[PDB]
Amino acid sequence: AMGDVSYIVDSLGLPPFSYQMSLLSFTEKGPQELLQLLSDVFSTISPQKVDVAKEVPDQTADRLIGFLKIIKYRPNVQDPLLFRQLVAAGDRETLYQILRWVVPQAQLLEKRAFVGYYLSFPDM
Ligand SMILES: [Ta]
Ligand SMILES: [Ta]
Ligand SMILES: [Ta]
Ligand SMILES: [Ta]
Repeated sequence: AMGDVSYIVDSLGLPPFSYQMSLLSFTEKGPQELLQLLSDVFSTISPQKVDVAKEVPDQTADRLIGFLKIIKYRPNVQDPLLFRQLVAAGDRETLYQILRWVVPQAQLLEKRAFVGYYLSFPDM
């Protein structure tokens, strides 16, 4: 829905993205553009650039589902395999749901992933 679009879009305009996406440009994205977007959101967070077109949508799904389980995403759909297949087809509602949950908190998620990564910045 629309509150979700403007939420995702406003959050992409903040760090760690700082990227200006128009409300329309976002809504004009099909399944594959959305999977790519989720893929790029994850790549921005954990310091892994992937072109989803060099994947088949099932392994793209598995790869992004893997990332989401680590960070404890509770899908609306409570059937793991229904989720798998909805992610793989790039279902719009499902993807808006993930993006709405994931994109806000990217700042917090990036910080935690960055932690202990560099020699100069131990976990201490
Ligand atoms: Ta950043
Ligand atoms: Ta980075
Ligand atoms: Ta980064
Ligand atoms: Ta820590």
